[PDB]
Amino acid sequence: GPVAGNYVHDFTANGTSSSFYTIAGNLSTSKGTATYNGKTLTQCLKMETATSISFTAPSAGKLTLVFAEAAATAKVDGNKVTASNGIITVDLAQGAHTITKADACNLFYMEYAALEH
Repeated sequence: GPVAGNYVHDFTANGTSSSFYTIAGNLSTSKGTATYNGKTLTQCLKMETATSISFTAPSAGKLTLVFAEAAATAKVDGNKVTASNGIITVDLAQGAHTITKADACNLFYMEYAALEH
């Protein structure tokens, strides 16, 4: 399709390490699992008061966030968004973005799908 780049972060495989995402927070394996595209994920980023994930979208596109909790929440650029079946999707413009805590929940996977300009 017209997606140019998919920037992915798997918290089980890679913890808090990323060149694209700047992740400030704490990992856990005590918060259950998330099942996503046939993968069972076990290590999450806890969504805590001081937690933040920053990135610069190189073009407009779609952010996907996968949690353990069916009705998980987060703030994206200070706006609360709620999951459907454990998945938050948010459409974003080019530029700097930040994910922070809304209510308690636990983040296992994220992807940013950037459109081809």
